[PDB]
Amino acid sequence: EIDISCVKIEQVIFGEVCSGHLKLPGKREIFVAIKTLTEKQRRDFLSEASIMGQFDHPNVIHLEGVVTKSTPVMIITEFMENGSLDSFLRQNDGQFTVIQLVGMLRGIAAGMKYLADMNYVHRDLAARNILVNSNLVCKVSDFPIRWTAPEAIQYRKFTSASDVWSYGIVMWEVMSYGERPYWDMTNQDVINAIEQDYRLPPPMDCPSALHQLMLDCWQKDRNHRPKFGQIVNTLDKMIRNPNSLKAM
Repeated sequence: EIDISCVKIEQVIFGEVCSGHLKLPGKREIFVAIKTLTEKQRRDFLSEASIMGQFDHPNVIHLEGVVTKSTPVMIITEFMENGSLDSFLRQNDGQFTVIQLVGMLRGIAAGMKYLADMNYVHRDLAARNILVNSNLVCKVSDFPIRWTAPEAIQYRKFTSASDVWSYGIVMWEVMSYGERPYWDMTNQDVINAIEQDYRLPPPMDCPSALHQLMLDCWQKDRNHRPKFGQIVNTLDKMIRNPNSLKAM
């Protein structure tokens, strides 16, 4: 995809994850994220970019390209200054407004909408899998029992409704500034709590309209859960009317 002369490795922050610059002929020099790196492991490394390369959305990490003809093998994705959403929020506990947090969630749900629409089931949707930039824009990456829907744990049923459950856990993660879902419960304690109608309590200062949307995402019956298009509509109706976020 990309000629090695267009790539320039600056710093480090399967293999190693690096920072760098990308200047293609007849294009501006842009700051990028470059991942570097066994026959089976080389097939697994490049397969992520094969799935990723099929997507073109503002809330899905953009693949600038791949370098295969030279050593080492490189995955050149767009740069995300603020890294993973879970750690980013943990470092900024109580720093953003409710509107700013709902904006992040609307971004995640929109990228998830696009993926679902493309017949794709993520199966690993969580805040540690969401990347953030200087614009506070949230993008789905990585192409997890306490994020997995019950039906998917019980009879391995994975759909975009099981991704909606995962999205509900991300919603809770965002509103709690990246804390651990179910805190110090074991993976088995979570499974049994979830099967016996237990649902994560609303985080402190969390609006009623936001907690109810998480509850809909966590409906025992997957067909009763909202679709990603409905989630985006719900969060847009909240940004449009910020009074609906006043009641706790």
